[PDB]
Amino acid sequence: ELPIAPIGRIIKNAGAERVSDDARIALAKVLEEMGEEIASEAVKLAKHAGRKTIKAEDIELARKM
Amino acid sequence: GELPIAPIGRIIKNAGAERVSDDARIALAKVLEEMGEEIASEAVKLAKHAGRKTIKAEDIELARKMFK
Repeated sequence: ELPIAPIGRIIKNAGAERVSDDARIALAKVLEEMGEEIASEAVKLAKHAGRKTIKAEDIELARKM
Repeated sequence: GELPIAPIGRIIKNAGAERVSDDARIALAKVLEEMGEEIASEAVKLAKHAGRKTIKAEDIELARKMFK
């Protein structure tokens, strides 16, 4: 998912003067893919640690990939 | 920030999480927004040097390589 209107606002917040629709669609896809990969790693960290609930520390460690 | 939290908690559940803390949802939204801003900042520089003010998909797809 990720809805594309908030993604276009992220690009504006970085200073973009004009934003094409395809740039919004592309950045939504990139952030979904990264989100999925970080989440996947975080579920495994948790399981390797012996845990069912995903915590912030799981996300923070997974992000360093 | 700009990202809504509901879709981000669904990303974690759909990755296999049994349970997700609220702090974890917020952490993941903050990480993705920051990564998004850094990619977009670089995309803006790529477009300016191509002589454009409009950000294109190709600018995002090149800038994302900063995180490979």
